[PDB]
Amino acid sequence: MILDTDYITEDGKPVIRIFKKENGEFKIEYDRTFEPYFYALLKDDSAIEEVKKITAERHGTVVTVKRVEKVQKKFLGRPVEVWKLYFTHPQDVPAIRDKIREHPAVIDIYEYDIPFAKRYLIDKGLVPMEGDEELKMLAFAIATLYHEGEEFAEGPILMISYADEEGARVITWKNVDLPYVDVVSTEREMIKRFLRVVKEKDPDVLITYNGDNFDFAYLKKRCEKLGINFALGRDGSEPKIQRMGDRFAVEVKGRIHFDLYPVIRRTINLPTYTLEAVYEAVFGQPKEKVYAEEITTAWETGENLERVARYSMEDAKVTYELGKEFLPMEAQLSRLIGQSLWDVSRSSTGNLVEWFLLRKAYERNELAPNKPDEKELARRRQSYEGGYVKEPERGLWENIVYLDFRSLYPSIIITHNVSPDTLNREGCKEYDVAPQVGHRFCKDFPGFIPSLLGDLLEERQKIKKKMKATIDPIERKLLDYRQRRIKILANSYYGYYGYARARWYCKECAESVTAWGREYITMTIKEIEEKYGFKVIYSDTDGFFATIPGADAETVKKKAMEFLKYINAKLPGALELEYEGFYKRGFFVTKKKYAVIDEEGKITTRGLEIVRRDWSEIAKETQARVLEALLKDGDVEKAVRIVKEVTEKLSKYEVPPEKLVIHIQITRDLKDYKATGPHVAVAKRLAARGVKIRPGTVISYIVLKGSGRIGDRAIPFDEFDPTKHKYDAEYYIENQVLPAVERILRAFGYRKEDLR
DNA sequence: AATTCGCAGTTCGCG
DNA sequence: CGCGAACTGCGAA
Repeated sequence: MILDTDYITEDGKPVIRIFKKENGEFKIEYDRTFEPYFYALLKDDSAIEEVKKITAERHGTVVTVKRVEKVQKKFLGRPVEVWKLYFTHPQDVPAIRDKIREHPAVIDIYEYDIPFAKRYLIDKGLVPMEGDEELKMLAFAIATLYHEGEEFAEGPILMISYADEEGARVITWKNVDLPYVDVVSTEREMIKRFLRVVKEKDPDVLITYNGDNFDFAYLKKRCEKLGINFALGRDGSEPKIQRMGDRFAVEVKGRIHFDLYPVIRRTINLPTYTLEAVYEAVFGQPKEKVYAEEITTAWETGENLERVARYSMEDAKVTYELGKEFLPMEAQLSRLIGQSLWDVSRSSTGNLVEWFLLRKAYERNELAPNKPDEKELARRRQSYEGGYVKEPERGLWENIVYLDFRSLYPSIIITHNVSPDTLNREGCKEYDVAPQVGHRFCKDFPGFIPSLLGDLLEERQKIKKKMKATIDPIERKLLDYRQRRIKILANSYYGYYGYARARWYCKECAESVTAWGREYITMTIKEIEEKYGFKVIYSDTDGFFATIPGADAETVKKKAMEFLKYINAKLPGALELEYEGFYKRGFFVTKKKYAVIDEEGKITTRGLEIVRRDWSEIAKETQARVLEALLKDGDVEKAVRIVKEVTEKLSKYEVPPEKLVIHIQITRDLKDYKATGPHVAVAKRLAARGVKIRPGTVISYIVLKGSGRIGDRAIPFDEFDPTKHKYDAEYYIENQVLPAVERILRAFGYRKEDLR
């Protein structure tokens, strides 16, 4: 099993290192033969003698062009001829590529920005994370001494905790009477002891929660003060810290540093992303939080260090438990994309698709398009029409069926061969013509993207068949993860087409896809209304809710089945309308906001305040309780009673403040805000006392009595003291509870004042 | 750093 | 000095 690749430099030449885990044993394969290269396209071949002579400087060392070779590849499915330019060292290409491009005889250059080690995985057909290998895993966490107004890592680490399959332990340098605490005398001995534990356990994976941006940097700065060689790497090296523009990321060579924080943030939508919140969300059991002020107080008073140790022990143990949950999923993604678990677990959607496409393009001798420069990026910010959204017939409905397309956008890409290499390609026998926008797509041969999509959707079906017949539960679960990653990959091509930073950007493909989608969905609505008597209540992009007014449940279901038989004999290719479910009642609030209840009693809510992080729990919990009264019992008087009780509970100050918190994410540097909302105003108070407010930070505030602007009265919930602070019951009634229930109960005759 | 389509709370500036 | 626009955030698909 391949884990990662990198390269070192020996006597001026690059040496690829392949980190493997084969049959329980860690190994390093070296490859000294791979040469870095990019491609150039010339106005004329004789200019190759001119370009061969171009040189550059790499702080001191003079960079030349090692060797050139003419090659023939396809660019967008068309044959082209370029010059492959080899170099002795990978760091030669950034120092020289701009000089070769700026030549008047060089038209452009291609594949000039592929990192050497990832280039190696692609060119050599290697795939990380394949085969029967258990990785040994170890999670860890630190606890520090914090005082407000000090630099980063001015204060010592107090505890390093770790957990794996054999338990959890805490290393600390005061006496704590707990069986899982090991005591040493100094912070230096504690860090050294933790070095030894990692070197002794020799894990394949190190799991942190936000180690990319706190734990490793803290350890780095302490190890510098204390004079410690921080040698975590299997090759004896120190953690390698790398800037990914805004934040940081940390490699441990020979190991996989699995940081849960970017993984969880990309995988699940939660109101906050504290370790305690993530654990309760994934596992359903509470984790108590101990705050920095308590940790410092306990350390300097020496009182209640047991509580700090237990908190530290639990940090590692839930971090390990979350590692076990999410690592296999990310391993399959790494195996699917063809890049390291380290890389993919920190990659956006667009980067993931692109690395997939670069490997597939290599295997088909397709020269890759370039990322856009500034001129081209500007040109690319024209938008296009999206999915169809019917304005709903607002209110309460009985006996609803939801009908929709099985994978509308990938079905359109497959069926109509929507690809930039088929777009308006002249001289074919057969084309499909996108409605409204007019783009022609050749059908004589499968496009690059359509072919990959077809392969993907077919592999997913073989896996599902293989899961149902396989007898090995670990194989079945890995298979499950792989077909899930494939579904997500396949559903990413559409958005990638319209992504201006994409190498394979194609506004025409993307707007063709949505145009075909609007055609298919609206023709279907028209047919079910005019030929089958249905009333279509609401519809968004690829599906719609419908009923027969005044028909019983079993009529609606059967007439829907018949319509499906009718419409699917008219839908071309892979387009298929499916019976997704029957809902006994549904309430449609606005476009993109509704709730339905199925015959079993389960309620599904979309877009409503219930699903949002920036609404208080008391609002959400109250709206949810209203929706049960209506959907489940059809009981409007109960719904009104529920809201009357809640506004009174707030008015007499008996709602717990924990249900009053509002969560809003900071989305940028704070000086780039043109207008200061309440959450920006709280984040400015906090940042003015040394707390870091990078983008992605979730402000958790509560609104206090007094008045003026909401921002003048907002404080972090951590700062809320129920003996010097009174929350604004009028704000939570007039601006939170009633605004979420009013748009629903307006359908029965109630106004906000009948609800107080 | 996937897309467009959409709702709504806060704040501020203007007749 | 109420109101609309602007900014802002987070949803659906």
